Amino acid sequence: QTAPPTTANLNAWLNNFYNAEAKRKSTFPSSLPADAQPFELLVINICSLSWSDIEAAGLMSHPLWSHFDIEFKNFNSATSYSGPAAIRLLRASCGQTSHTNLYQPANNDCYLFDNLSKLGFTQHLMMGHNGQFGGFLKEVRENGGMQSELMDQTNLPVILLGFDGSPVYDDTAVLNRWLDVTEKDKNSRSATFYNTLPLHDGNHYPGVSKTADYKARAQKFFDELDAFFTELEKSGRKVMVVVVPEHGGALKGDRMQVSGLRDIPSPSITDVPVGVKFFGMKAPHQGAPIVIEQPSSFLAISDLVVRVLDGKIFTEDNVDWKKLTSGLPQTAPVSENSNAVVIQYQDKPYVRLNGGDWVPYPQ
Ligand SMILES: [Mg+2]
Ligand SMILES: [Zn+2]
Repeated sequence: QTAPPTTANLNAWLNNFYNAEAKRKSTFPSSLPADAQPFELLVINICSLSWSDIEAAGLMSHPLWSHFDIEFKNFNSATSYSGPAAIRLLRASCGQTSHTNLYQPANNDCYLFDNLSKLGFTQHLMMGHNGQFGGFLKEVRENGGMQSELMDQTNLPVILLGFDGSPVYDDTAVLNRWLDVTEKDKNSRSATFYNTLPLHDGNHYPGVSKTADYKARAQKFFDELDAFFTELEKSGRKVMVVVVPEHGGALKGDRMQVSGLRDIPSPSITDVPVGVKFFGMKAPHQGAPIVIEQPSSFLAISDLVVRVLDGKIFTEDNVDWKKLTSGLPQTAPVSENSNAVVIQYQDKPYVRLNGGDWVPYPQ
């Protein structure tokens, strides 16, 4: 990023970014080693949660945030819409593509959960909703490659209704069912993709008309997730949980995009907290979370999963935490929706709307 920030130079930079990203892959082994230790992977993909939202709600000190072993502080969601965010996470094992290329085929080895299934992990798909709104489940299947049947939702308590009137299931009940389904799946190892949207602004209680209280809803969700973590620790089960918000809820707006709007994938909307917690270790992590400050995105999640595949971390007495958390792949914070791109160039944000000229994102 030495050339002057003209439209031609920024377009050239972005196209070079795509070309460099296309050469990046998170490489999985052909088989697990003979002494591999089984564990469960659970990826919790959450709608409408960014660092900016947590600060706006006054919840930066909720115990959940210190209940991780690794925390990414500059993770970029690369989009501000749910469907694209889920596709990008499901395609975590290859470098970042343009928005248009999310809807074109990718190499089979780009699909994180297929890479895990090929190594003997049972794949599970679980949702706190039915995925009909916005064609979300359809995109997860067609572009995210996720063909697993939806985990049974029958008899789960319903906390709210979504904007379209369909159920929003209670996260505590969903997660407790996950414990049971994984116990009963005949496999010692599994990988689950869980998408949940309790903070979505259109969720409501039928007949009430009260405006949603984001802080109260976020407090309840964080309380439920933290309680699930505490119970999972006491269970002795070997689990890797990755908490990955899709994108922010846009609680705080700015000069160019007012609060609530997500058409432009602004830095505050795409800068999301990503946390990893390990359960059932012989030597559980003791301090505050290890912080990864470098610019990161989904490729770093895939590479961390590769590093843990053999399960040795769960039986090691002296874990080299630095080895585990160092040298992960870095990714520039480029974000796209269908007709908007945001980049950082010479430490300043720029935006391109409708394929026109680049303009500074006003600050
Ligand atoms: Mg099992
Ligand atoms: Zn979403």
